[PDB]
Amino acid sequence: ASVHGTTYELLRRQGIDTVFGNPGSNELPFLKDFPEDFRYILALQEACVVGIADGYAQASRKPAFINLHSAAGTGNAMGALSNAWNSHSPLIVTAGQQTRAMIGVEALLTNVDAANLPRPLVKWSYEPASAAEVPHAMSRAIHMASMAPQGPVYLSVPYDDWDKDADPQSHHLFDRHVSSSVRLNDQDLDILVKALNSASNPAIVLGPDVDAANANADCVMLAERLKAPVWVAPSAPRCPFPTRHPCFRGLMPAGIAAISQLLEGHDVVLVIGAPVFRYHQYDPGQYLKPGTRLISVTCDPLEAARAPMGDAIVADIGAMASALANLVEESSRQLPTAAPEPAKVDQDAGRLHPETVFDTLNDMAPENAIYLNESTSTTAQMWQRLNMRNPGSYYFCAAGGLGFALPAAIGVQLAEPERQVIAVIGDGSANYSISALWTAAQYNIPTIFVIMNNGTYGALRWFAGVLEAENVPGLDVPGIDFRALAKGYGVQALKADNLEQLKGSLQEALSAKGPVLIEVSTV
Amino acid sequence: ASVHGTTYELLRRQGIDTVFGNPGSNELPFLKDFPEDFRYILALQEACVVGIADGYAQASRKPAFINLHSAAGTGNAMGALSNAWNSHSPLIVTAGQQTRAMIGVEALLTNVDAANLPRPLVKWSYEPASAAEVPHAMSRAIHMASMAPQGPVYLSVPYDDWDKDADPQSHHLFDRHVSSSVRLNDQDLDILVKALNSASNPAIVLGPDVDAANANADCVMLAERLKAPVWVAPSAPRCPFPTRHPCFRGLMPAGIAAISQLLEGHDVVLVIGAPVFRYHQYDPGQYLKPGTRLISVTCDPLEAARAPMGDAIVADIGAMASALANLVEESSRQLPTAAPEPAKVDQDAGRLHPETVFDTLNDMAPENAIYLNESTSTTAQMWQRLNMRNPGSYYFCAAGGLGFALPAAIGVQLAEPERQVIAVIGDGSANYSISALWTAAQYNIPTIFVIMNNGTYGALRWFAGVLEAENVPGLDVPGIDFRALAKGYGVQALKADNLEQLKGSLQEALSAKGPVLIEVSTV
Amino acid sequence: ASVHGTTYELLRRQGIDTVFGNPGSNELPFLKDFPEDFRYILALQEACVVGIADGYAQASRKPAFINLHSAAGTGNAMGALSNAWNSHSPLIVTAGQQTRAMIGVEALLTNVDAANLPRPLVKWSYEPASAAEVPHAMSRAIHMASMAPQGPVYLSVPYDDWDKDADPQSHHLFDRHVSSSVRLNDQDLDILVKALNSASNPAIVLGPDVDAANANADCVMLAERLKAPVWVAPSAPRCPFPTRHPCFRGLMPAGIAAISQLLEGHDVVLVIGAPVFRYHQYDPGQYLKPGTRLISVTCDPLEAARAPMGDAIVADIGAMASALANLVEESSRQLPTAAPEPAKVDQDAGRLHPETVFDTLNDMAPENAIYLNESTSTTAQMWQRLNMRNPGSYYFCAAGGLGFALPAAIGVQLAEPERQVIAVIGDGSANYSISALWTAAQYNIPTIFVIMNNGTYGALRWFAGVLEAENVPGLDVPGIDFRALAKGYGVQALKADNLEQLKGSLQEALSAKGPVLIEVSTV
Ligand SMILES: COP(=O)(O)[C@@](O)(c1ccccc1)c1sc(CCOP(=O)(O)OP(=O)(O)O)c(C)[n+]1Cc1cnc(C)nc1N
Ligand SMILES: COP(=O)(O)[C@@](O)(c1ccccc1)c1sc(CCOP(=O)(O)OP(=O)(O)O)c(C)[n+]1Cc1cnc(C)nc1N
Ligand SMILES: COP(=O)(O)[C@@](O)(c1ccccc1)c1sc(CCOP(=O)(O)OP(=O)(O)O)c(C)[n+]1Cc1cnc(C)nc1N
Ligand SMILES: COP(=O)(O)[C@@](O)(c1ccccc1)c1sc(CCOP(=O)(O)OP(=O)(O)O)c(C)[n+]1Cc1cnc(C)nc1N
Ligand SMILES: [Cl-]
Ligand SMILES: [Cl-]
Ligand SMILES: [Cl-]
Ligand SMILES: [Cl-]
Ligand SMILES: [Cl-]
Ligand SMILES: [Cl-]
Ligand SMILES: [Cl-]
Ligand SMILES: [Cl-]
Ligand SMILES: [Mg+2]
Ligand SMILES: [Mg+2]
Ligand SMILES: [Mg+2]
Repeated sequence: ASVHGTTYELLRRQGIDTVFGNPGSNELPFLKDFPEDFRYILALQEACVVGIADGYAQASRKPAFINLHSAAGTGNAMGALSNAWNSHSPLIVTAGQQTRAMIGVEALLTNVDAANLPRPLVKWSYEPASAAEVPHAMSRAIHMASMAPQGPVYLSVPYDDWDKDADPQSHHLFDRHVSSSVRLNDQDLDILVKALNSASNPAIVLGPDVDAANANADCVMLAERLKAPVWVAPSAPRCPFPTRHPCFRGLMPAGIAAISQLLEGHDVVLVIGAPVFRYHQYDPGQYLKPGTRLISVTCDPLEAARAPMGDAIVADIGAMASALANLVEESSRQLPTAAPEPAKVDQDAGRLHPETVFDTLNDMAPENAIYLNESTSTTAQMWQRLNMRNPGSYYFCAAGGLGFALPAAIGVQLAEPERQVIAVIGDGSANYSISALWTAAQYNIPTIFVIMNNGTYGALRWFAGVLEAENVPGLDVPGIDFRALAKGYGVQALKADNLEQLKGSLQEALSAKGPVLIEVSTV
Repeated sequence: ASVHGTTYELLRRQGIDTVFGNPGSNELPFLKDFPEDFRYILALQEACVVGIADGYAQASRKPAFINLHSAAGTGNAMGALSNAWNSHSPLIVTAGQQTRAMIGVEALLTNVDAANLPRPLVKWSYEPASAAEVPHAMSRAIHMASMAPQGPVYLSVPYDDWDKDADPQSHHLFDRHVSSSVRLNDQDLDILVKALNSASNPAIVLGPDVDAANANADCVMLAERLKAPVWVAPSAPRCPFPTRHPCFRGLMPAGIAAISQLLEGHDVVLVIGAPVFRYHQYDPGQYLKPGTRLISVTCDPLEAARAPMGDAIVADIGAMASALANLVEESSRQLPTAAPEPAKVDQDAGRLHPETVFDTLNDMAPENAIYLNESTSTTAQMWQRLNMRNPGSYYFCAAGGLGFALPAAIGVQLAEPERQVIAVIGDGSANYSISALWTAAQYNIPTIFVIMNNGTYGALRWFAGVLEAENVPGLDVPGIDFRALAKGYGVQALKADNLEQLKGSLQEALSAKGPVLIEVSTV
Repeated sequence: ASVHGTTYELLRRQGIDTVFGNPGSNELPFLKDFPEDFRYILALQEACVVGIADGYAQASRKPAFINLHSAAGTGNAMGALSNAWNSHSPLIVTAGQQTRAMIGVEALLTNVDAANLPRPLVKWSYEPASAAEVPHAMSRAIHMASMAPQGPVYLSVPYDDWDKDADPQSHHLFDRHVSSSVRLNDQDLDILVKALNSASNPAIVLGPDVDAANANADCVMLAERLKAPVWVAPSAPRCPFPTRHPCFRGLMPAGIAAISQLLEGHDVVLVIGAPVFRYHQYDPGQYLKPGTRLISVTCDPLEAARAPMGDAIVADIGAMASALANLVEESSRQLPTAAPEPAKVDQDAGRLHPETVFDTLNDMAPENAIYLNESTSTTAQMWQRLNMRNPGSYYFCAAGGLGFALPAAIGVQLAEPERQVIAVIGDGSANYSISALWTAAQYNIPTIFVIMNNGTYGALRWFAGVLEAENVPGLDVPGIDFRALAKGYGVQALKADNLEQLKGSLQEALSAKGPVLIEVSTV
């Protein structure tokens, strides 16, 4: 059989049925004769292609397959890959290379030194030494992306390889099963369980890999048994816990001193599925105060190595959460009391306070809604004001790279057709990957986009005021008409200049059969 | 406290008491005021430094710490690093850099682009952005080297850093424990156990990570329960099984077709602690024959991803071996019958056949001897003729890089003072790291070196003959006097030109209190 | 024709007729049927292979060709590559790779991520995408090594490529001529000349690229016209000026403040063929004093970019030196007076002072001898006491990496059979590449090796004393018998324990027909 035929049989046998892409000449011999059991999803720029695939992979909890054009396409997507690395997203990134005969002379569209291009943002990066090796290299890419800690991988394939004969022993690849569903040995697990059973004032901190594992319900059982307060680790890419459960204490601020203060007085802090810790602002102080010991369970050896404090165990988050939740004793301590509901801030008949926007969303959205956040000055308020009861309900750029939420919302909605997706995106952030709107229109993927228009890079003004940095250029973004941009890409465009208009426009968007953008005038 | 003082406290708290090194100006601020509870082991060239450390780490089953001089020192050791990568050896390699004030002008002894120098032969490679970061970077190095899959790491440190002030919060680093002692979840382990119990004709294949884990006894119990034959995987860097146990079937030849023929008729093949597979010669054919299913247990995701056939599980070898050995049923089939003794080859009163040398070592050496092999044309006969009953009894260059066994034998002997080390090394292989002899002399480490002098690169001549490659230059190495080389570096020098001389020289070497080299005249 | 045939034709047409190597299986298909118009020079370890080739290239002023074994062989040579980078040595380094069909499974002897292995120490590094590309890739390597600034390059070739068919269009590669023999345009060159003519007290500083270009005599003319003192730039790899010419002022100390003080009072300083500057010790101060302007002519953009002061011109050193020498006016100022003769140090009938050794060599050696220096505590005295009248008379490790001079002296002697080579090497330095001696014995290359045995790493003890660094381990190297090491590799061994013995052994060595090692007992 041909390399083309063998590779599509490997893909289907490993459960792949969708290709996310932006095409070019070096990819045509791969894409021709596209099989009837696969679908292709086009986007207009490569940051958007990768963002869409990333949201699909995160929500589906399975690998996503991507096809890009040589160095130009790969390079246009490297900001997107920065986020995917931080979220442990299982992305199989393929890129077409020039014919083997013209690589040496560096013809136009030759990807020079191709395996080095995406580094350091990938787990594995490779160009095969021969056409017959291509199916084996694809098998390696599928398993490197899928094994814990999951992450993006890169395969460059010369366009002349596809029509050649495959290795006849390639069939052994098709049904390979590789497992990393492992947990701590019985003896040492009993030691950890004893340490939790005897803690006087335990606390729990959960990160994005809990939600990726669907370990949310087991972490609820664990926190109930231990009667422990639960926080989400800073700069949170996902939501790992029901936000109105009595044990929940919210999003930790991303500062050294702020976190040591929250943890003071807790004798044992158990961190599950997070780096220790993803700080942001510089807030110098102690990493931990006297009398607190920390124990981290992580799927990633790089996270375990770099923590400046505590013990660590490297294992699968699903397997570990389930074991712990079923082994710990039921403590007779008092259950934590729920956090108070947020205050309703004053709102006049003019521009909307962000707080008003989140309270309105919470009143009106379905219980199984999925939110995405790229409104960078309003994140603390968002986490306080949205009740998220289910897994897979929140996504935020994992490496802080803007251009994620708009495309990712489209892929999430494709993966979860029965759950309404609502992306809350700032006016500055919207521009980075604006062309992704076209894919939602073309494939009728009914995502709702809420644009928070305050006229400025708000979060930057705030950091500057703090730093006392004066006379800084480039902080304001006046003169962008988001309803016209939505029209430009075929997406229905509504406005909200006051509270009554926000309520009406949201009612309509919830009832719509296609995607909808709402431009909100914010203070 | 200084960066110097903090760093030596981190090392001691993590169990390190020995520095393997070759010094220079950029390392003087690290090495000054050397602590009285540490020991420094000097070698005369950097391939020797790293080989010594590598044998010490493999035999001790714990990390080894190395200090080299900038780019020149690091570069001289990069062949050594190739072996260490393939053996999963936990090596912490440090190198001194120029003072930060002269890095930019590229003064003499500046390590340019330092973190890139040792790649791709290391798990992690780094240069800190400030002096106060040095202790944290050293903690990351220690844990990255020690976590499964174990391996070498690299840290570059500007010489002006050591006298600067350390951060008081570095104390949290000292007692961090990180575990990767994990096994497959109960539900999936029970499925595996059922498959082994149901097999009609199972076989087992063991690799070097069994011996690294001290899982040898558990594998013996597993084989006895399943009544299964046991092979060692090809290109073997270590010995994972007692070589005269009735189940033992020997070293697999390092060829695709050869291995599929051996495994014919076996319905389930369980591989533990090996790559699938480390082939050498090109022996094209089937990876497996029909009706053989393969299941691999490996500590290395890179091995699991690249296997061209079978299922895989990524976990700790010690943990998985113990669990399987204790859970499988006792089979009603008959135990394999032991391999017969090899035949004695005819030997006259002149130059020694390799077979005679191995039979003589087997008759005379202690039952707890430790052997090293770098006699490249005689490996199959070595494996047939030495009875190795105990763990930690054999080492061979894991990446096939010559210059390993001579220095490594010195490090193994330093780690295991109560077990006699005997290194069997070819005349060509002896020269790559010849200056290592000095270190055995200076520290009185009583390794025995058996030089197999056939006058040639024998393995190469054999390869050329198979390919019928004619008129190849550089295959012979006449005119080396190994007794004079030994005297040059202060090591006692004996000869063996016939069988009676060999028996006499071996008896003496076994009785000796210092290192001894024996130059053997072989056919 | 085959790739093998076409590649050897390209090599001979581009003037290459010697292969320096250490062989293995991945290289057998390249080395078989070795052509009658080529010669193979074998060395026992790869640091030695590359050092031999490096001395040969430097003395011959032409590229040298190297063949190594996969990653193990390449890695063993990377300290040698560090020096070659700093000396701008035109080295074409080839390494054999596994067959294409087993690269993906990572069989033994697979060079993983091969092109990244030697970085950052090479100008260009590559693995071809097909067998037919191999001749074009070799043509790229040859020209990249030879173009200004010259330097080392790396090519990895799968062993199955050689027997494959070459493209007939590869014939266009054979006679390609590439020139970088350029100089500054006439208008700007006239501006530079007027500045030199108008200077009241000019000085000149020369570096190794003057000697590589054979620009030495043009620099003498320039100095005589301008009536200018001449210094050699610090950490000098070569000698660019006659050491007893009246303008010569000697080797500059490798310190920032030392150099600005030497140049004080000179209104214009012209640097030719050196980095600005290769400092070593940290000697902080002014880069230049206020009344001094500096102008650098260099063949390397990396040198021009990193200079912390002065104007620069990037051009060919031969072409620029000739132009300047013939355009400048004859000044009416006084020619500098010659440095006085060094004083004779007191010497008893016991161990030799280094000064005595150099005075004796100067008295007895031919006027066209070639010296190599790896006696690291004696360099300043060597430069004062040896009259070197001719080009190509001195070599010193360009990156400070020990293990250069012993092999390089063999390659220089191979390149210049009618000039006596005398390598002055310390007892510590001798061990790094000791096995190189065998190549001098086997090919009867009559280098004289003078071992300076002071029992210690002397330069390190000096550096430690300056730092007041105490309790430093590893500074002494007792117990090495260099006459026995010489005998081990077949090289005649003489001793010199006092002045009368030194005079005798030198007279003998000068008369010898093979290589000779003299072990000198120094203070
Ligand atoms: C035959 O087309 P190719 O050789 O594939 C292409 O690479 C190309 C480049 C330069 C000149 C001609 C074609 C082209 S041309 C091309 C179509 C552009 O269409 P557009 O509507 O702009 O003009 P036209 O073709 O209708 O006149 C694409 C998508 N590509 C691939 C591509 C994808 N993504 C990125 C970032 N860069 C790329 N070059
Ligand atoms: C203080 O802000 P920072 O720490 O600089 C920023 O990096 C950031 C990231 C994540 C969370 C909060 C801030 C942010 S936030 C930010 C402004 C986004 O403005 P937007 O109008 O979307 O929301 P808001 O701030 O008004 O509520 C920018 C430009 N950046 C820098 C940036 C630039 N270009 C790209 C591709 N990614 C980036 N992150
Ligand atoms: C003050 O010495 P440094 O600045 O450390 C050194 O790098 C050096 C280099 C060039 C000139 C002067 C010193 C030197 S000089 C040196 C000692 C050589 O001793 P040797 O006995 O050869 O001569 P001497 O000093 O007694 O006259 C060493 C080990 N080093 C470090 C070093 C270690 N390993 C390797 C591969 N290369 C190296 N250069
Ligand atoms: C068929 O041999 P190959 O596949 O070429 C070789 O790589 C090898 C490795 C492991 C096992 C068997 C052979 C071998 S075996 C070998 C000869 C060693 O001769 P020695 O005299 O030590 O033993 P013998 O063969 O006579 O019994 C060489 C030079 N190589 C290549 C080589 C060169 N330089 C360095 C740094 N490392 C290397 N491995
Ligand atoms: Cl267990
Ligand atoms: Cl809707
Ligand atoms: Cl490298
Ligand atoms: Cl379990
Ligand atoms: Cl003994
Ligand atoms: Cl490569
Ligand atoms: Cl001109
Ligand atoms: Cl002579
Ligand atoms: Mg804004
Ligand atoms: Mg031999
Ligand atoms: Mg010395």
